[PDB]
Amino acid sequence: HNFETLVTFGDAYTDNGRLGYYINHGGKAPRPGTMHDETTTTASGGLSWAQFAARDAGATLMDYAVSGAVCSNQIVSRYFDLINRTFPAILDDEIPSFQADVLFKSLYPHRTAENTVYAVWIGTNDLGWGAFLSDSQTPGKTISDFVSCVFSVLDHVYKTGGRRFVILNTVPLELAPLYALPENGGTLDSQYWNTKTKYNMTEYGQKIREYSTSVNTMLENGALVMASLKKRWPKAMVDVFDVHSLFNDIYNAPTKYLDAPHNVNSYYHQCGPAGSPCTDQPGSLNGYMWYDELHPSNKTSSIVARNFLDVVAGKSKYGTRFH
Ligand SMILES: *[C@@H]1O[C@H](CO)[C@@H](O[C@@H]2O[C@H](CO)[C@@H](O[C@@H]3O[C@H](CO[C@H]4O[C@H](CO)[C@@H](O)[C@H](O[C@H]5O[C@H](CO)[C@@H](O)[C@H](O)[C@@H]5O)[C@@H]4O)[C@@H](O)[C@H](O[C@H]4O[C@H](CO)[C@@H](O)[C@H](O)[C@@H]4O)[C@@H]3O)[C@H](O)[C@H]2NC(C)=O)[C@H](O)[C@H]1NC(C)=O
Ligand SMILES: *[C@@H]1O[C@H](CO)[C@@H](O[C@@H]2O[C@H](CO)[C@@H](O)[C@H](O)[C@H]2NC(C)=O)[C@H](O)[C@H]1NC(C)=O
Ligand SMILES: *[C@@H]1O[C@H](CO)[C@@H](O)[C@H](O)[C@H]1NC(C)=O
Repeated sequence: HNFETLVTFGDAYTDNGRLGYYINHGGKAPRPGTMHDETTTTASGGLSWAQFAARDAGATLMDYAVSGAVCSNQIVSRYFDLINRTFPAILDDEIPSFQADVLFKSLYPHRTAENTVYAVWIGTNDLGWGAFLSDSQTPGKTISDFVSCVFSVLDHVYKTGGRRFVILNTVPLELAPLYALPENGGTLDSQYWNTKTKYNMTEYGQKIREYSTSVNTMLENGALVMASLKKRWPKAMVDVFDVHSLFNDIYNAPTKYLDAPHNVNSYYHQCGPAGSPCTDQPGSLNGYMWYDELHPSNKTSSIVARNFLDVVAGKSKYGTRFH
């Protein structure tokens, strides 16, 4: 592997302990020059993709992702009672933490353009219930403004000297049990959407498919325009990792990717809409695409990580490379 350090921005799909730091510190971020304590039990039920990727590459992981995060709280935000403030966002919280940290040799002893890879995986929350899916954003903002936010994340990284960028696109959120119909293994009222069954679930599910696929088109063509034509990031490399297609591939051929029982339309950890009580399914978590109705399992996460390392090597059916 041709990198020593992996720096990640995102939400619970990536978070390896940083929301936990905020909860344990009254809603304060780690002091600059410090990182949160790492956990090996994430929203996946185990390691996140970033942990699998760093461990296989022999790289240091600097994981700024925060469970619950959106790209920009100026676009859309959600209040988190346990910290008495909004869930942290990438531009508002994660990037400012990273901008201060790179000044400390104790955290970044030898960060170069060549030896550090920067990845962003964001949009599951921005496009979902309580955000764009319920038209809860800042009035007038659109999903085009979310896509611009992702490129603004890369601008901030670029200005610190970063040059090797990976955008992970949005998953097929209509196949997450939170958004799927119950006839297809979807939740009834969920801990993440406790009034789901009062809405037209068919219409909301199709809407989130429209939003996710549209964001994915805009991220791929926007990355090519900005990188290759407008030279927005001179001497940078920008990969788009089509994790939407990888998730469709797992869903369509689970005997190729999962252990028994090769389950893609249900979820391992099944909680009532209060968030408790919860029962775990029988069998291995390695037999389930989804740990809960919104979060991919640690097995799915390990598949994302192996394909991510192929994208960074520039040899993936799921990677498109722009410079
Ligand atoms: C909750 O939310 C859901 C999702 O929005 C709502 O369900 C949608 O309702 C609309 C009606 O307003 C449905 O459209 C009708 O669909 C029927 C059946 O065909 C559809 O499904 C077929 C089976 O798979 C599919 O093959 C069809 O596709 C072909 O035909 C359409 C023609 O519309 C064409 O566009 C395609 O290219 C294909 O050739 C189609 O998807 C259909 O018979 C209806 O026809 C009437 O309307 C058309 C105008 O489009 C007109 O030509 C006809 O003369 C006639 O007037 C109409 O298309 C839609 O399928 C539902 N979508 C889903 C995903 O379920 C639901 O109503 C909401 N409920 C509430 C309470 O709000
Ligand atoms: C995902 O996490 C689960 C839960 O920790 C791992 O499975 C456990 O693995 C241990 C050791 O093999 C077993 O004793 C447990 O019975 C397993 N529990 C469950 C719930 O399956 C699993 O190995 C992890 N997978 C990956 C890819 O890391
Ligand atoms: C929560 O934050 C608000 C707004 O910043 C503040 O005024 C209030 O003191 C806080 N409330 C609690 C219960 O901590």
